[PDB]
This record gives sequence, C-alpha cells and structure tokens, in this order.
Amino acid sequence: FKIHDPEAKWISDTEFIYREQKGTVRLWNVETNTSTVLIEGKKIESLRAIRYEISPDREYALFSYNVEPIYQHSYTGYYVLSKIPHGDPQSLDPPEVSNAKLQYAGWGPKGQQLIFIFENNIYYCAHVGKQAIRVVSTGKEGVIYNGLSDWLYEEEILKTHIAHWWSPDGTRLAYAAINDSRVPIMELPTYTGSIYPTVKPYHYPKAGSENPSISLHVIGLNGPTHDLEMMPPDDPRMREYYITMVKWATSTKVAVTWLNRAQNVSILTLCDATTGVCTKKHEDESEAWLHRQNEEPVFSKDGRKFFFIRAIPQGGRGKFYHITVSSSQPNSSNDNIQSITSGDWDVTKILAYDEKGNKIYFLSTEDLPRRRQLYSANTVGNFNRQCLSCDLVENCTYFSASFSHSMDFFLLKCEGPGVPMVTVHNTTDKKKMFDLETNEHVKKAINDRQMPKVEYRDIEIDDYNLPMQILKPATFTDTTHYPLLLVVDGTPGSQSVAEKFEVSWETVMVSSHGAVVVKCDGRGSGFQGTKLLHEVRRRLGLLEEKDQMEAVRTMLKEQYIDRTRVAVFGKDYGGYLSTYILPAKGENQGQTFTCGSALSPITDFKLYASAFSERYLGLHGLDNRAYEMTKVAHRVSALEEQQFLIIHPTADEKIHFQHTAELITQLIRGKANYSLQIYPDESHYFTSSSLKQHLYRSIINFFVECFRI
Amino acid sequence: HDPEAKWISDTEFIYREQKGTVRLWNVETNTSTVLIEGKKIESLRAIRYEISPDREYALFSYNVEPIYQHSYTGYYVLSKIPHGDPQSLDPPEVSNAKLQYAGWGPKGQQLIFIFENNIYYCAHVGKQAIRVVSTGKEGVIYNGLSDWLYEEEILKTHIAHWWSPDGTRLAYAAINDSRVPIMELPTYTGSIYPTVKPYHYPKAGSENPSISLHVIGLNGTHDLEMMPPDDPRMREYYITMVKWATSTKVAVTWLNRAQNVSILTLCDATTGVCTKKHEDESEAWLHRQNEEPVFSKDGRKFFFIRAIPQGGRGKFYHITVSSSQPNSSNDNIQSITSGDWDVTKILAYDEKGNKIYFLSTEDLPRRRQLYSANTVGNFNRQCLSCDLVENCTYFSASFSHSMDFFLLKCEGPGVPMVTVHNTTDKKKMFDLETNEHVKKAINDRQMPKVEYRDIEIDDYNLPMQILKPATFTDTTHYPLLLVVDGTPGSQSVAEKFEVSWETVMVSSHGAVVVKCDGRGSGFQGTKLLHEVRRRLGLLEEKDQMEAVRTMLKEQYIDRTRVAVFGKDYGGYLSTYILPAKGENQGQTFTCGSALSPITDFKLYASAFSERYLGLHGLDNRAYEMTKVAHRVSALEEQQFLIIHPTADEKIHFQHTAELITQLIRGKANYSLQIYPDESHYFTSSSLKQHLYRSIINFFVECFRI
Repeated sequence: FKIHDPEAKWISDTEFIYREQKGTVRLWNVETNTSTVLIEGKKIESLRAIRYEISPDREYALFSYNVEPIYQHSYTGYYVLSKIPHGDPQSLDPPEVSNAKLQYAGWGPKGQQLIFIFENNIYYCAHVGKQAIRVVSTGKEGVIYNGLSDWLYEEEILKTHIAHWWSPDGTRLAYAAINDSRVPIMELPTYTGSIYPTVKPYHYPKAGSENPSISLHVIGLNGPTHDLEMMPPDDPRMREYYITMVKWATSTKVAVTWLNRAQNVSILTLCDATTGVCTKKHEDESEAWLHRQNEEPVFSKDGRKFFFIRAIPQGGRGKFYHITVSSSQPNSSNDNIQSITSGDWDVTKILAYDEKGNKIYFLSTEDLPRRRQLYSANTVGNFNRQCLSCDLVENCTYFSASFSHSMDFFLLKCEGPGVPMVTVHNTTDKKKMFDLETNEHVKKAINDRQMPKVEYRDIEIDDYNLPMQILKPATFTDTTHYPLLLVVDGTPGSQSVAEKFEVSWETVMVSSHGAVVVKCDGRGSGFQGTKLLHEVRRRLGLLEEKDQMEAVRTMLKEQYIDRTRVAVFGKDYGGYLSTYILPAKGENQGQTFTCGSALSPITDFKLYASAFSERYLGLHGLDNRAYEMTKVAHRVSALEEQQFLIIHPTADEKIHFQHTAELITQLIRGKANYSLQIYPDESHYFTSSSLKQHLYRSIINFFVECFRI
Repeated sequence: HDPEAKWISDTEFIYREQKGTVRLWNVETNTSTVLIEGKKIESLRAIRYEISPDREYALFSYNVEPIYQHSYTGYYVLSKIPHGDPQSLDPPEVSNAKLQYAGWGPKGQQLIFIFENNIYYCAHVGKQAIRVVSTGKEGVIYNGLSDWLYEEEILKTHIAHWWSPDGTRLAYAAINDSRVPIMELPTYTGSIYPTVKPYHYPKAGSENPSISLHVIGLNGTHDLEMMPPDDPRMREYYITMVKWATSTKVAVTWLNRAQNVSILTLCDATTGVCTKKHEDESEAWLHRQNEEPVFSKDGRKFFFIRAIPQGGRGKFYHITVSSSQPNSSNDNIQSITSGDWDVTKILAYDEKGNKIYFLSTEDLPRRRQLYSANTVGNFNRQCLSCDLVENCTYFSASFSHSMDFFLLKCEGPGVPMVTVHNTTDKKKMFDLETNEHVKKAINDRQMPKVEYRDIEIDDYNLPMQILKPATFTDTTHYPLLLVVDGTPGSQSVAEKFEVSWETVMVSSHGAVVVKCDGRGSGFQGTKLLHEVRRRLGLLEEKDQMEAVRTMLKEQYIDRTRVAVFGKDYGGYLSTYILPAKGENQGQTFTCGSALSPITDFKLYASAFSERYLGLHGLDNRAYEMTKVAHRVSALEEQQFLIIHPTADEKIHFQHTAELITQLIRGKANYSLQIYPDESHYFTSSSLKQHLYRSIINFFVECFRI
C-alpha cells in the first residue's frame, strides 16, 4: 500500500527534476523521453539523508538528515553539500562552529548561492566555499525569530516552517521578524527523561492573551547586506496585525497581506523592498473574519496586472471564492475587479498565467465541492473556460497540476479516487506522452483484497445541500444488519467528504471487522459558501451538532444498519465534537451511541491558541460570552451508558494536555464511565510509523470490542 | 465512634467528643466534668482542637487543609476554657495567616507555633509572640515539622518538637534540604497558565537532607546542639527516634543511611554533650527505629525492644533492660520477655514496683493481647485483658498516670469497643463507648463471613484471610480476587474490623477476596523481614501463586474468573502476578489492576529503595530485576488497569507513564485512569468514593457472564 510518489517539479520549461521512484534520482526530459541520472544510491551512505534539493545551476546538491521535527515540520538536522555527479560530502557548518545541527539551508534562485539558518541567524553563501555571512542574527532561542516559523505561524496561519522568500534577482531576501518575548511560555511535563526529568517550555499565546509581534524586513544577499523594514498599515481597526504570507512581485516590490487582530480586516499592500515604502493595493473586510488568507496573487514577470482570488457575491448561496484580475498599480479612483469565473463553486488554487496569450490555469471544485479538477480560462474578456482533465480518466476524479516555466508542459496527478496517477501532459495536445508513476503494486494490492464499496448519499438541510459519503464492506447485503461508526472532523475551513484516494483505519475495520463508516460536512464546512462557513460563527458546536444529528437519524432509517451498535470518533476539534455527540435520542429510544472515543479534544477554547478562538468566537479577555456554553462540561451531564475513551499523548504541542485534564476533572465531578490512554512524551502530529500502528490497533481493538456481541 | 480519651491524671481522662460536646470523665466515681460544649461549631468547624495543660485555654484549628499525609496547616485560635472569646494566634506584625503547626506544652498555658518553618514560643497565652528561632526556610530548612521523607518514610509523623518534662526546653530537628534534588510536579488546573510546583524529593542514590538536633530553652533561650556519633559507616545519618529521658537529658537514635547501623545516645539538652549508650547492627537493615525509650522517674535503667536471637524461628522482638549508666566495657543487656512471639510496643512501666504493660502477638500474630511483666528477675508476664469481651482480638490499652486505671479499645473483629478498666481488678465498671451506630449498621447489613486459612512455605507460616458473602453455597462459583499489599516492615493480614471496597464487592456479587501475609511481613521474626533483602518482588509472588493455587483447587473457585489487585507497592506486585501458567494452561487471571504502582525503584526515594536494595549511585545490580517489564510481556487479552493521581508524591506518576511506555513497546492491551492534581491519600471523601465507584464498576464487568 505504500506510495512511491516522486512528485517532481519543473526545473525548466522543458523538463522536471523527476524525483525518486524506487531509489536513485534521475532527471526526466519531456523533449525526447530522456531520463538523465543525476543522483545514485550514494544517498544511502549519506547517513540516510532524508531530504535532498538541487541547486538552480544543477551543480550542487543539498542533503538534509535529522531524527524528528518539532511542531509540524521542523526539518532541522545535518546539512551536507555534494557535487552534482557524486563525491565530496561536506557538512555545512555555521561560522566559528564545527559540524552541528542546522535548521534549514535551501537554495537561491540562480547559480549555487544559498543561505542557512542556525539559531535564528541567516547565513548567506554565494558559493560552496563562500564564508557564511551573519546577515541577520537578532533572532533568539524562542524569543525572537527571523526566517523561520514559531508554533503559532507554523500551526495556525503560515502552516510552513520557512518564513523567508528569495527575490527574483537573487540579491535580496525578505524575512519576517517575530517578537515572541511577550508570549507566555508554558511547559510540558516529562515522564521519561531521567530520574529527575525537566519540563519543556515553549511560548503559546492562549485565548484572551496577547499575540506575538510581527514585522517584515529585507536583507541583501551580497556586499552591505542592507536591511529595510516595511511599515504595516495603521488603520484604526489594525492595532495588532498579522502577516500571512508575502510574495516577491518583483525584485524590489513585495505583496504583503496584513490581517487585523480581530481578523475581519485584510489589506494587500505593495511594499518597496529597496526603500521600505508600503503602498496599499487592495483592501477587504467583513463583519466576522477574513477567511482564506492563504492565497497568492499571480504576478507576472514584468509585474503587470496580477491574478488574485477573493470573495465575489456569486448571487445566491452567499459569496464564493473566485479568481479576479487586478491591474499592476490600481488607481484609487476605483478597483479593477474582474471575476474570471463565476458559479456555485470555488477555485481552490490558481496554477499560473501564460504571458504568451490568454491562459490562466487553476485547480477548482467547479465540477463538485467534493472533487478537485484542473481548469483553464482566458484572461481577456471572452473568459472561455477550457478543459484539461475534466474527468480525463474515469478512475480518478481528484486532480492537481504544476506547469512549466512558459506553460510548455505540466505535471498532473489524480490521487483519487484511484491510485495517484503522476503523469506528464502538455497544454496544447492535452494528451499524455508517457506515464511518470502509477504505483501498480498498490493497484494489484487493492485488487487483491476486498476494497470497500464507496458510495455517496448527500443530504439536504435548510437551504444547503450537505455532502456525505458512506462505506460498505464490499460484501454488503441490505437484509443483514451492520454496526454504524461516524467520523467527525468539523474543522472550520475543512472538508471531510471528498473524492480523494486514502486508506486508513476506517477501511481497516470496514473490510475486516464489517463496519459501515459515515463522513459528513455540516454547517461551516469549507468550499461550500462563505455564508455557510459563517453560519457557525459565534455558534460553535451547535449547528454542526444538529447536522450530525440528522446524519445519524438518516443512517438509522436504513434496514441494513444496526442500532444497538453505534459509535462516533473524532480527532483534534473533531475529537471535541465526538465528545459533544453523546446524546440519548428522545427519551424512550435513547442510547444513541453504544461506545464513544476521542483524541486530543479541545474542551475550552480559552485553553487553546488565541488565533483560533478569537477568529471563530471573537477576542477573549473581555468576557466574550461565547466560551462558556462551548465548554462540553455542560453537555457531558448525561453520559449514561456509553463506553467512552480518550487518547492523548503527554507532550502534545498543538492541543495541550490541560484540555484532557480539565475534561477528566469534569468526568470525576460527573461520575462518568470512561477509559483514558496516554502516550508518554510524544509530539501531537505523531509521525512515527510503529507508534501509528499501535495507535490504530488500539482504536480498532476498542471499536471491535464495543461492537462485538 | 471514638472517645479518644487521654489521661490528665489517674482519676480523670479527657474523654473527648463522642457525638458532640466533650465532658471530662473521672474514673473514681463516673464524674464527667463539663469542659467543652457545642461552641466548637462557631469556629468555622475546627476539625481539631486541644486543651491547654492548665485546662484554661482551648485551641481550635480551623480552615486547616492537609497538604501531605498529615499537614495540619491552618488557622489556630485560642479561647477561654468555659466557652467563647476566640483570638487569632499570630507571630508579631503578622495578620491572620495559616500556621503549619501550633502544639501545646506540658504545664500552664505555654505553647508554640510554626510559621514559615520557624518555632515561636510563648510561656503565656497573653505573652507576646517571640522569635525564639526563625532560621527555617520554605521547603529547605524545617524546624519543628518533618519534611516529606520524615513524615512519610522514617519518622512517620509531621510533628518534630518534643517538650521537656518540666516544660523548660524544646528538642527540635533542623532539616536542611539545600542538598536535596527537587521534583517539579506538573499542575494542570491551577489557572489558564498552570505552572509546576517544586518540592525536594530525594530519589534513590540522591543526596538526602541533612538533619541536626537542637534544644532551645523556654526561659531566659539560647539554643544548644548535640554531636551525633562518628562511626565510619554512618557518614550519612538520620534521627529515627528522640525522646526526653529526663527534664535535662534526651534519648536520640542516630541511624546510618545504610539503615543497618543505629546508635541510641543520651545527651544533655542544656549542654549538648552526648553519652553513647547502645548500638545495633544487622547485615540487611534494622527494624522499628522509632521505638521510644521507656525510662523511669529517676532516669535509671530503661526499656528497649531488641530482636534477640531467641534460638529457633529467628530473632524475636523482646523487651530488654539497659542500666542507668552501663559500664564502658559492656552494658547490662537482659531480655525480660521470651518465647516465639513479639511485643508490638511497650504500653507503660510502673516505677512503684514491677509492672511493664505492652501489647503482643503471643496468642497469634494477627491478635494483640495485653501482657504485663516484672523488671525483677522473675519476669512474671501476666495477661490482663485476655478475653474480657468475646468480640475483641485486637487490643489497645492506654494507662493512667498512676497506672491504676486504663482505657481499652478493641477494634474488631466485630464492632470496635472502647471501655474503661482498672489494672488491678480488670473490672469493667462501665463502658466508655460501644459504637452503637456501628452495631446498628452492621446488624442491618449483610456482614461478610470472615475466616482464616494460613499457609506454610519454607520455614515461614503466612496467615491468610478469606471472606464470604454470608450466602455461601456450592452450586455457586466464587471468582477469586487476590489483594496484595506486601509493604516491607508491615502486616497485611490481621483480625481487625474494616469496611472497604472488598466488603462491598463481596456483599454485592460474592467474589472471594484473599489476603495473605507474603514474605516480608513484619511481627513474625526478623528472618522473614531480611529474607527479601535485595530480593523485592520475587518471593512474595511465589507465596501468592501457591496460596491462590491452594484456594483454586476448590471447585467452587473457577479458572475463567480470576483477578489480582493492589495499591502502591501492592499495585506493582498485582501487575507482577499476571503470568501465563505454562502455555496450554494460560489465562492465569482475567482482570488485573494496580493503584500508582512502583516498577523501577531507581525512581523512588532513597530511604525506601536503599533500605532493601542497597544505596544507589554505584550500580548495585540489585535494582535491575525488580521491573515488571519482562512480566508484562505476553498479556494477550486479560484486562489490565491502572489508577494513579497526577500529584502522587508518594509514588510519582512518572512510574505509571514509564509503564505505559514499556507497554507501548510491548504492544499489550490495557486501560488507565487519571486524578489530575490531587495527593496520594485522597484526603477528600468524595475522591475516595469516586475511586471505589470506579474500582467496583471495572471489576463487575471483568467477571459478569
């Protein structure tokens, strides 16, 4: 079942890197079916170097290897530079330091120039032998950051460990400075270190507290290494601000997104990298918040009119996220907004724009919110949407793509509901010349076992068509009864009902232990309208609760389903929901769920990060009158007979153990029946394979025990 | 019920509260003098109260909460003898604040109080608070109160001040914790930002706190400190017993960190000079280091409890006479009591003739009877209580100042009993307390049938107690549930009366509960005590499986339903009794559990681990076979459960978490529960009843079929 996905990227407009398929790194050329071998099995001897990157001059290779990330992806460790053919592995060491751990190096936009960050200190090296330059070092251990992300950015808004950008000229570098000194620092207990283990402290801004300061600066990649700060906008509702991402529109101009602390006012600003002068290019605001600040304008090579994406009213069903064309330097007289496409759907991402005509390539849910396909349109007023896949292959409906430098070719991937089909196509013929990777071993594997029957029964509630997917054990019969399991995510801005290939524990007990699993996307689910997303605002945990109530009731209509064996599971915020979903239906036909489970729930959002709680319920520290009833302690009153289980690693970073401890205190005060399980001193994102096997085995054992009868 | 009466004189005892007010009963003609009334309610329900030695001031301890096993910290308020007029007891320039201890003197209204680990004394209630000593520190320098270790492990009591018989000087221990490693207990509930709480917990092989002894005068008041002995093998030492031999002389027991070399020394309180009296050594360790001396009115020959070789069945605990000033060459050691039995502790000694009263297990190890011997060479040990009341196998007699009268407490195996008797006639003129509510409760409820079936292994007979639901038959199968404690230097099986979870589960579902005094049980010869030296968790489990095999040969005891349970070290043993009996005859148990167990002793305190496994820090090589990691290997499907409070300072939750880590590496099914941020002993009754609810709720499901 393991996927040998290379996931290459277009090095040039004619060829891509052609990453590992079953070992040594080749380099495929689309021109005439040519796969030049560049890296051999020598990476095995590089102390098992996990990651590798190729310089823009394809003359030096960086190989990074470590043991474990920190928050989500802290790809630190040892970084070694090697010649492109082979040989001479040298550990990239910071100045006046021998071989030591290195957080990240990366590559420049040209030649063999690069940087590398050690203890929040950017060190530039134009050449292999170039001495590392202390360009900026004001960052500190857990106090001040520059070039990398803290917990808050890497887990809430940035979602990326790297926090700096290379200018196109390869002469300037934009880095974000983070002041975490004000942030309260909380410690995680250690129960495995030594006879006297010590706690692990890190800064974690809780709800109602303040948030770390942010600023953006530019350094020089040569000579003086001159630094210039960019002033944030000073709107009356922007006392505290966030920089989501920035992009080099040119080598001297940078597009910056500034979001107020209330998160209901965003500003796109064009700032001069070489001067520091910031010029606002766009402004947007909403009553509650600005959703999806994770988008990038498509700026041309010359910095001509760019292609952003934003919420257009879309008539009914609320406003939808659609592409927009805006001039390079819009005048203050009026906005140049021009929605490329419009419909009851959204553009998940915009691939690129071909300057050689009217060709805007993007990925969207235009077919359906539960499927992702590649589409293209024309930038000029005709706006003729053009197929590229639009169900190119019947087996796979999910799609993604990456185009070349001049849109000459593009890599494409299916990854659902079939095996990931990594293939190379061209914009002109729109026909596969050859297959890049198909993982036919996974094909015969899924054909070698009882692949569960996938089906979809969408429901309707209020003025919304709520998606839904349901599984069968591939031997299903309508007369025989089957126990029910629900999987709940309900994460604001997320989707559970999607046609993307994935195999996990749910399939494991569906095929083996004979279960039927339900995935739903209630109110507030993403990609189905900004209005629907904002329905749950200031009403967290209630509307979606009724959505899953109706889902359970509809699933109980079946004559092939059980009622004495019903269960619900969730994780993260979905864990909180799954806890909040233990009712007794009516008063006579109660016992809605036979057994329950959860994993790292979020009991009180005051005990969570501020960027989440303030965003979805308003800023705390002012008696928001919204974090009280959202405590599940009120709803866990009944807890009559359901067998409840909690899973929580000790050293969780995203969702602190304080939540579980408080919920356990509530259970004690309520005399509830449950069984807790813990992972001593383990990270939240839980990236160990054997431990993952243990966790899934525990889940399936508990669920089959509460379903055996 | 409990009168908890203590003597003020031979004629009268305090006769404390039974069901409210407190009268001062007098033995002579049943005279209960009116001293305390329902006035105790107005002082915010002061849990504890005391009477000044002049019987003119009453001290209430209100808003007192327990930090450790017994940390009587709270607000102490004095009041007049009749009723009313409270007044806050405070150090100078300090408002109403919690005081860790107050205490009381032997004469008049003199008293002390401890604030920030500092003793402040006043000879009078109206006397201004005096900074007699203020050198103590919060958790670093303790004077007047014990640390965690002394309150828990060796001294077994929080109070650390001893008044002189004349009430002129105080003997107190200065404990320095600046040389102790610290533990930061994780707090999860204190606030939105809960921070750890630090307290000095010396683990095995760590640096123990340094103890010194001091005596402070109560008049005039300069401190004077004593030299302990300086034997080469006691470079690290502790004070395991201290008591004023006279108004100027005090008996102190200095024991090495190896806990196998102890010295009893008589020292001058007003000078600080010490005079060595006795020494005691053993290859494994010493037992009952807290034995206070039994001196005389003139400070002559005192009484000691020595494990004399006693020929067969190993050495036994017998009383010994040590002359007033023994010669340098040799002492006047001479055992009074003899035979294959042990004296639990000496009640009292009569200087007006020859009558030494004590409790002993001469009848049975699980029974306590009162015996009185003579100091003269005849050694006529007489049983005085014997069988005064049929429902009394346990006994506890507190004798008066002139000793002609005493108070006898039964405490099982039936309803506990409190009575007043005279030592001469052994006559019950009246009953102090019959525990009427206890009788009416036991009569109206299904009392479980208690019976005993002792086992014999090697040269040790281990008593065992087994219960029945008072509806015993043969057609019904009784699922066995072993209960193991196995505390070294302690007795687990006896004829005492109890009401516990085992009683409830036997009454409700009739599952037989077995208790056996495994190897290491006390009061049965020091041979059994030292047999398990460096052999912990290895020999008691043999006794347990052989005992349960003997009880399992009964057809009404089934193989499908077998359980093991324990708490603290007993929890670890319970975990250690989950084997696979061969391979064909597996499923030795069905549901297993533990309560804050200890598996790897290197994560435990030095005074406990090193007492049996040798001092850590030098690779003793004995600690390393004591882990249940190898014994939790198979554990195919039998239920396994853990209960552990987060802030258990007795056994750290780190133990349980390391067990979880090892189980994850072993990949065996289990369960777990948490009590976030509470101490070990469940001071609140609500937590205790929730624990019992969880225990019974788990155990019912592991057998029902």
